[PDB]
Amino acid sequence: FMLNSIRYVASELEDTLGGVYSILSQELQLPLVRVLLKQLQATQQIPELPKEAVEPTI
Amino acid sequence: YTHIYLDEDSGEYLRYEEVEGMEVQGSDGTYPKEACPYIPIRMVRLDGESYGRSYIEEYLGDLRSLENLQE
Amino acid sequence: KRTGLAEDGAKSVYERLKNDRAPYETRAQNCAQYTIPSLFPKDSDNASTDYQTPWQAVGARGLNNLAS
Amino acid sequence: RTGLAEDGAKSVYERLKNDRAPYETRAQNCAQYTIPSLFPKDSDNASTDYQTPWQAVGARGLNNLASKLMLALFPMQTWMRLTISEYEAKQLLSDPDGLAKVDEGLSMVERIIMNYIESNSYRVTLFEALKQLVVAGNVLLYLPEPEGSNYNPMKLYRLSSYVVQRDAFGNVLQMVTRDQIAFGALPEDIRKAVEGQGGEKKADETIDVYTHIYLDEDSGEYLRYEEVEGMEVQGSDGTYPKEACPYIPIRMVRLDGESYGRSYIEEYLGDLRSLENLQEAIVKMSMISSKVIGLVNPAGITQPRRLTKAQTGDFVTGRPEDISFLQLEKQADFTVAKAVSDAIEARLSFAFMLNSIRYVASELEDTLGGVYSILSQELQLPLVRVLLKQLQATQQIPELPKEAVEPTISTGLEAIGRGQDLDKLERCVTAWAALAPMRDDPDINLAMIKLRIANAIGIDTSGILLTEEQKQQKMAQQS
Repeated sequence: FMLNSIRYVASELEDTLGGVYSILSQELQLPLVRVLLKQLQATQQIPELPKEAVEPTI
Repeated sequence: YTHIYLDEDSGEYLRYEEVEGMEVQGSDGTYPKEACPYIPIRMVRLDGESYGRSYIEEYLGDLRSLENLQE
Repeated sequence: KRTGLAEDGAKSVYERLKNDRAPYETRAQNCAQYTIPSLFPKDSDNASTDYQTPWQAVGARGLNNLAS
Repeated sequence: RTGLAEDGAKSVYERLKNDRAPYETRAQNCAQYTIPSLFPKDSDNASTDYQTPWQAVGARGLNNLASKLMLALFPMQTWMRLTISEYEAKQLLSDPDGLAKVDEGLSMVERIIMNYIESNSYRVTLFEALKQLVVAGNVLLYLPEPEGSNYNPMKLYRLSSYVVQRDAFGNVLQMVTRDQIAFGALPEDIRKAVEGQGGEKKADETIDVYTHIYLDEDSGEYLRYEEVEGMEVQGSDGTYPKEACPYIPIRMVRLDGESYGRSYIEEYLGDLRSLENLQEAIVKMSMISSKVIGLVNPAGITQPRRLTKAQTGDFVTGRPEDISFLQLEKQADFTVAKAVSDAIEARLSFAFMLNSIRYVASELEDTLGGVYSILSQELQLPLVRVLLKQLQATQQIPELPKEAVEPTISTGLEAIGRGQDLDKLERCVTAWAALAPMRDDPDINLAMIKLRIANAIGIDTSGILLTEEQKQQKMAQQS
């Protein structure tokens, strides 16, 4: 449970111990960033004029 | 009750709200297959199973034994 | 008027699928009971219910630490 | 189809599933002794409880190995290098500035590969594949053809979903992948195909789709098609070269003859068995110890009724010796069991790197099991050989050098950080920084010394250092 332990508490600590925390980075983070976008984009809170690419989210 | 499902044809998710028997005409939103604002989550994904398998699920035996000893 | 997967109705599909959700609810209830029990109470559980604290008391700390 | 395909995808998959059984059984055993939920059985489904292992060290080691290999094979820094094979492009090149521009273009291609890998969430799928490899070394990673910019992560195929056929050399490949996609979500072509083959399919019932690729009986490449029910789908008729096949079967430990398998923890399965048995015995002895029984001697005078029906204090008639409690006398056996368990845990931890970038590879991670160099030819290169060609098929990394083939040398250890070129360049530049006080030293020739030390370092100074002709023409131009 990591009782006997940003970037060191992540890609390490909460990685070698905890199996995969990257499944919550593709199941919780990306989906939220992809809904916040297109929602803030349907409303006039972020610019909407890519016309170059689709600007992927990592 | 809010129910969203795949379009039987080559379509996107169809969303509607049912309160009591009949739906509400006001709620007829349709969302793309990509930007679905409901976002079901799963911690440990297993093929076949629709969801579940918490992290503490596979340490439940240790908790059982430790709690028995401490009791 | 609704097409496939929705002709019967939201209530009916929810009732049908709730039976397939039972094992996950039971395992979640067990995990909650051995860790902090108040997190995932049973459907019947309501006010006037006392959540006996686990003896081990390491599950609660581990859950809190993982969440943090 | 004919030539390894006349019978059909379903028939060949069923035939080859019998040769997959031993690997599945060994994988299931390894999963059971480590985290059991990782590799569930086919019969196993929801409503099944995975009894957690007693030893609880195989799971730790599995997680550590997966994380370490993922931090070594696929790191944050570029893990592949595009080489140019100098002296093959020099002959058809104007001045070393051209070579530097070619290297810059290769670096840009590497950066774009980084961008594509990170944008499609390849890291999660790679980590899952790596963990599956450690528990049961075999995974098939299908890379769909890019379509626009929408992310298309590789669809990981566990052992239970695919089969492979290999000859002694492994040259012969016949890979069949089974995927259960329910009608209503079936790709349009497959949806119409299944509807045409039969009548109406319920949106809930699962539909089995088989994708089979085989060597062309003649001097041909791999032939790919998708079969849903008896007859294939006219839409799927792709043909792929034997080099750039987007399915990329993986194996952790290769043994000649065997088509695949031999997970890493297979050889340590006996130690896991012994540790689990010892830990189970210890836990059960502890549970025995937990129970408390009051042994009262009949020959005594103490009566437990007056003991129970008495508050704190409340002097009672009796003798302390009469009341005794049962105890687990098995102590020395406990000590020897603990010693053996500690020894087994220590050896396993050394084997799983629990008792431990380049120090996370070369040393540690490539010394506690040499699999960082066998999985750099099975997972790293095949992925960069398919990712580059697809991204060339679309207009994302246009290549038109006409000089070399720009070979990929992923080979992490070889090119972890773009190779040891920055170190050589900084060392030679620092050396050239010296000798400045002795410029007014007519006895020595600065250029000779500089070139000699550059040769000693082995670095290429075709353009960095101006030769006699270059110096003379520069002086003439300056005038």
